Amino acid sequence: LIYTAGGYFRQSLSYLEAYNPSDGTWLRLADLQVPRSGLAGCVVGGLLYAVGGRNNSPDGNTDSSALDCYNPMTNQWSPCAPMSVPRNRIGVGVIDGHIYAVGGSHGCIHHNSVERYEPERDEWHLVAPMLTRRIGVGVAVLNRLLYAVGGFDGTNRLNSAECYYPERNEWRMITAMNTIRSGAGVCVLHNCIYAAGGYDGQDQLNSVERYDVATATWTFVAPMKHRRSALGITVHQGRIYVLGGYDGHTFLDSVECYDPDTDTWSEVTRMTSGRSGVGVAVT
Repeated sequence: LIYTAGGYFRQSLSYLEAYNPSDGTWLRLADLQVPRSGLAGCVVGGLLYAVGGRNNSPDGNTDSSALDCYNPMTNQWSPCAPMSVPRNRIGVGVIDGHIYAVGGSHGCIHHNSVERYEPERDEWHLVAPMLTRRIGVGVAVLNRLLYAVGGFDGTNRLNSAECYYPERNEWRMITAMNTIRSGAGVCVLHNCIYAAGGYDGQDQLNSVERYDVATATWTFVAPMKHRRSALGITVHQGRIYVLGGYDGHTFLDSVECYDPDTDTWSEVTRMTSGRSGVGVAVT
């Protein structure tokens, strides 16, 4: 199933819903303990993790350091140890069963810091920080290397990308994208990193480009139907799914699906309500 947690629609949402690309159904599951937007989702050992974000409520607005784990066999959330700092508009990636939390913001603070979570010890450990402060950063893992793509540094939005080598514990700049993107959806499909949509400071984007490590090159591909920033993204059975987002006017419920063999995007479902800044993952 394609799980989507949290998101925003005038207040941090608590929804956890799972989409069945065969059935076409959405499944309402246990609510997040705290409503959150700008979080990231990932899966380790079949458990779904919701990482960082922010609680925008009529009673307050606090960025979240929280890590929470959802078990689909019990339909229960359980808290984990929290990150060292709150991280709104975070990016995350999974290397070797460890969760990497990248960038994000805490109030005025725009993080370049990065930290790693080890589920078998419920511990977070600070690691080599990025060369760039990045909020709304897209994160993808390719051949056990961690890529941080785009984002916003507090002043400029970015087309730069950089790559983290965990065993050297260091970050190295790579070839920049063709397009400046903050709040894009970044994923790995087959053997390439995809960066879809985002915001460049003027327009929400529908363009999609993909990085080939062998040629260290970004190439423009078929665009999505709907421009969107702060979208959710994931890979299910060799296809890319993008969920929701914001197009400068509305919070989208559209779900688009990229087929790499045809280089086409189709619309396959609508979420139960439009929302941006969700955490998406598959288990």
